Amino acid sequence: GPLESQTRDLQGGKAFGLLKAQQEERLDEINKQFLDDPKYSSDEDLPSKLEGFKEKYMEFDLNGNGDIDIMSLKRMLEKLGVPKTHLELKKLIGEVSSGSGETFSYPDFLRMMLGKRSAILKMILMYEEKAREKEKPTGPPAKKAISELP
Repeated sequence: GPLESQTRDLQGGKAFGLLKAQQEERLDEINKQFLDDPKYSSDEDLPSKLEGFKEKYMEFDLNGNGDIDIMSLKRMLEKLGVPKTHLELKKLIGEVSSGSGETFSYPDFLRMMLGKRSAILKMILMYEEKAREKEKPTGPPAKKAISELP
């Protein structure tokens, strides 16, 4: 749709608008846990793509769970000018999420890339293989609570 101009909306509160900020810790946790997993602790390109994906994952909106739907993912392509059909996005994400279909998670995307390939989105992700080397200490908000469904 119409997304070309960068509207600089600025958040500033405590938690809601700070999703993009707070999630970095989580992203670094997830990279590190896969990086230091004995299976993946072998490839030099391995930590690189972890950070590359980390860089790119946060380029999306990142919902309340740090998740990305077929909507937020397509927000990227429409902003960048590259058009695709929703059926394609849903196919790609439905590959990663397997049963969900419309929303994927950061570790699942890594399961798919680090496994071998299943979702074509790996191709576009690793096409622009830009990385960094950042680190942020594992700060996990446990928040273990019993959420009973009415």
